[PDB]
Amino acid sequence: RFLKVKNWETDVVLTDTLHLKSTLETGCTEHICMGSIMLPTKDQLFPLAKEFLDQYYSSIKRFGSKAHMDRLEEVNKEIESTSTYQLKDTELIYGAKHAWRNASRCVGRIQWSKLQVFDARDCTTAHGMFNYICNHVKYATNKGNLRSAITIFPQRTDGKHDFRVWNSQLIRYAGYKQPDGSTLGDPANVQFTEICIQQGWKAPRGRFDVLPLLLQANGNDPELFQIPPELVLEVPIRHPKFDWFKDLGLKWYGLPAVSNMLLEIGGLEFSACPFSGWYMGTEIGVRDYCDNSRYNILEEVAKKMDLDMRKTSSLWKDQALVEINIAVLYSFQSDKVTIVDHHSATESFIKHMENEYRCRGGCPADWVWIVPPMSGSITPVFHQEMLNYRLTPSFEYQPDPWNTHVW
Amino acid sequence: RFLKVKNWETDVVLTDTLHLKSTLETGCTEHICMGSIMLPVATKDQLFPLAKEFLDQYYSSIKRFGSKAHMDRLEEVNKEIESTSTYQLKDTELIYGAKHAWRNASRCVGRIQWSKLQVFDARDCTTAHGMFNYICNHVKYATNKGNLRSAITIFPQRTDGKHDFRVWNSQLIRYAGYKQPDGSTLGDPANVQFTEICIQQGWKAPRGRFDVLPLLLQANGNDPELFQIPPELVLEVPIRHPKFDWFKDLGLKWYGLPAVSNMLLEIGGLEFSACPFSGWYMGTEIGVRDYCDNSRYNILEEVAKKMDLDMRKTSSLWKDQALVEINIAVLYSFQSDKVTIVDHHSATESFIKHMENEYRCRGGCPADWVWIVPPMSGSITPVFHQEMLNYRLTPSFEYQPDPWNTHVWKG
Ligand code: HEM
Ligand code: HEM
Ligand SMILES: Cc1cc(N)nc(C[C@H]2CNC[C@@H]2NCCNCCc2cccc(F)c2)c1
Ligand SMILES: Cc1cc(N)nc(C[C@H]2CNC[C@@H]2NCCNCCc2cccc(F)c2)c1
Ligand SMILES: C[C@H](O)[C@H](O)[C@H]1CNc2nc(N)[nH]c(=O)c2N1
Ligand SMILES: C[C@H](O)[C@H](O)[C@H]1CNc2nc(N)[nH]c(=O)c2N1
Ligand SMILES: [Zn+2]
Repeated sequence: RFLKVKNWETDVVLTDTLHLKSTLETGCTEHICMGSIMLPTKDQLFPLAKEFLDQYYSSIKRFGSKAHMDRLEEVNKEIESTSTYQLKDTELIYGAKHAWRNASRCVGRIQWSKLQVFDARDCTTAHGMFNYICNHVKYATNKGNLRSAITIFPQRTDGKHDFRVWNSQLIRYAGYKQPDGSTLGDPANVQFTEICIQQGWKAPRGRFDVLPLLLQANGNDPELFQIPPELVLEVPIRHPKFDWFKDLGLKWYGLPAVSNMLLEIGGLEFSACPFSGWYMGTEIGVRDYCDNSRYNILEEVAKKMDLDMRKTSSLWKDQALVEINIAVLYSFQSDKVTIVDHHSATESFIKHMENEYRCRGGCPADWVWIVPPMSGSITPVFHQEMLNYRLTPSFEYQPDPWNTHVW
Repeated sequence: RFLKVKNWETDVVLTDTLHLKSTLETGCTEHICMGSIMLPVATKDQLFPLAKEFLDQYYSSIKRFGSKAHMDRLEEVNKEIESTSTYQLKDTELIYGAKHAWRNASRCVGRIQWSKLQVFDARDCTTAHGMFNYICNHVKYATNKGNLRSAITIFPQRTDGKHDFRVWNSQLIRYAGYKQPDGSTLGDPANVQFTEICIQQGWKAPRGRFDVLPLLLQANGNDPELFQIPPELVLEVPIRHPKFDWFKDLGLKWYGLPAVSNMLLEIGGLEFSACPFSGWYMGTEIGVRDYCDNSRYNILEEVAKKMDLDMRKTSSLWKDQALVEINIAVLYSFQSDKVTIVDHHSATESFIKHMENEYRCRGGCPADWVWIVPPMSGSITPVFHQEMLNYRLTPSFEYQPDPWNTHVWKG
């Protein structure tokens, strides 16, 4: 019942009771751990709604009060009548903040209660979505002083009338397959880029081409829109020591905005809910730039540094990795665009876990995702035992719309 | 039930069937994952089926399943169990069992090597002095003047749990740690408690930063005894940097032979509570963990100072910069002295090949991602991008409580 987690660096031991309130399954069993797998009716809706309202009314200290019972009866009647229901504004904002709070893969959760929620449930068309999204982008960017936000479009109905952002993030760079056989720009987005071209997008065919938005309103075919360039804040990447660094032609965008996930609140499904915060440096400098299947710039950089690339044992890849990540952080800071380094972000996450353990009785955390992709054991989270479990409200993955959509 | 694992960098998909054989439990449930938790007297009743599963595996491995020799062995073991409450492994079975325990060790990135393990049978050992002799021979053999060879020495199995053989050291070779009255630690802070026990047992501590600990050995449930490994048997490597001439003046060295001595080897239900085993190092074990953990030698600051790094803000990545330099130094120093070491790129690349081989030939490879991924430069190694399945197979190595916690002192 009561589970203990220990930090092996500090000997601090926390007791987890919050896991007892988990409903969804992990992928694991008593016989197998799937911890490193990336992807492991009227009757159905009422217990889900009730579970959500009970936690809501408990959060505002009105559990078992009249307003609580009343809301439950009101929902019960709407469910029996329409087969669904509508969240109050207060419940939508609570549900969204809590889905972030419950995101076990997110190191940035110390910030969870400072999320600006934009209710776009009154949206009906792709142009309307474009508008809400531009508004989200400008608000969140805030001239480089980034603020966390989520925009929430209408909830799923019959499943043939879904709102979807087809982009994986609101702002991402194009990827093109080449006559050479290699890839110009971002290889992660080769397929999406093709679809955009297939939809009529005139591709500049460069290394850092901001992708158009491809927006699906109410089950209809999606539509292309160019985000106003002045709304897309970008950072040229230079190094505080190396004068040649700027010549690599590197830049990245300031706003990380996940747009392909599904927000589940009290059994209601929000299939278009783009949300955004600000970057941890390693997401760009380690993953975006140095993954072999991404920009893969390690060879180039270590070349310019005149390193010994003969043997893996000179740690040429590791040396270059560090300089690149220094550059990313230096650039964003120099341009006054919010960014956090992995030391600061992980330190804050430990403080957050501590807060959550004493205030809420736990914090679901996925160690495989929380520990940064460089310098793991020099960050405090490496030495932190974590319990992973699934609480609702939540953000979930969903299939890429092009495998689902019927044209 | 077939389970797929994908490499997200290469798109290679593998199918696991081996996990079906798994009997033991993980710590996880359908509702909770304990994948990052460090630690999530047997009767005839339970012993014969444990013996049977094991001998079934063994006789299948040698292509003699269902043979007369297979059947006669099961009968002989069954008879030995009913008569004596336990049984003795043949030498061939002990070798197979020890190799399999390593093969099954889900936290071990070095398992490509599993079939080359030198097994030393020390089941005729009776005293601590006998243990010390077996251990010196293991160290000399394994060390091989820098050309390290993997080995394990297996002392007599548990009987009633009151006559246990134990190596009280966590590793055969490790440096003393000394807590000072001002609250600082001299040497390795990981070994302060064990160092105290040694001193109480009568060890005269030289009180330096890298004193090789004496062996503390327990035979047949008796009180443990102290022994100094001959220094000529302990290969050490002074750490220097190929470019930074001041690195040598930090005064760092490490030993060449990593030899775990506190785990329990389980084979066919028998428990070998003293089974020291050794391989060779992956650099990050020394360079990242032993040197740079805050709770270990903690040299990041001092190295960063000597490199004149900007230490005013974490975002200068001064810790990351120093970290890489230290690890370059460890590898350089070992290679220059012709002492076997593997870097984390090569070891992880080799592990992916091993794992793919295992899936093809064995139907699976249990692996603990949390442990397999190196403690620096995670995602620039191919294991970061490899989905893994963790489950428990026997024969196995298991943790056991530190013996000072459980031992009954005779006096
Ligand atoms: C405010 C600053 C934030 C930081 C520094 C941050 C950081 C991160 C990082 C490093 C990851 C791991 C992703 C990866 O490495 O590929 C992550 C994942 C995630 N984040 Fe946060 N995040 C922030 C804000 C947010 C917000 C505002 C939300 C939603 C309201 C959110 C929800 C999530 C979710 C659902 C995941 C898991 C996504 C997946 O499984 O791919 N984050 N975040
Ligand atoms: C041949 C060279 C070897 C290499 C490079 C190697 C490497 C490693 C590494 C890096 C770890 C992770 C532990 C840590 O970082 O704290 C590990 C763990 C482990 N290794 Fe290997 N190893 C080797 C040989 C062996 C041998 C010979 C055995 C037994 C016969 C073995 C059994 C284990 C076990 C049981 C663990 C888990 C330790 C624990 O859970 O505390 N290894 N090894
Ligand atoms: C809101 C926010 C802020 C910050 N700083 N950071 C984030 C994480 C996103 C940005 N950087 C990557 C990550 N979002 C990508 C989510 N999945 C990609 C990996 C993947 C591929 C295939 C199948 C899978 F199941 C998963 C979100
Ligand atoms: C045989 C061999 C070769 C190599 N290269 N490497 C190894 C792993 C050991 C050496 N370097 C670290 C590791 N063994 C260190 C201690 N292991 C137990 C971890 C632990 C600590 C506290 C509580 C727990 F539950 C568990 C073995
Ligand atoms: C196979 C493995 O689960 C996969 O590579 C994971 C590992 N940890 C990760 N951690 C983060 N933060 N982001 C990722 O994309 C991944 N990828
Ligand atoms: C809390 C966490 O499980 C613990 O720090 C683990 C993480 N991964 C590890 N991986 C290895 N190889 N060795 C370790 O000691 C650890 N420590
Ligand atoms: Zn698990």
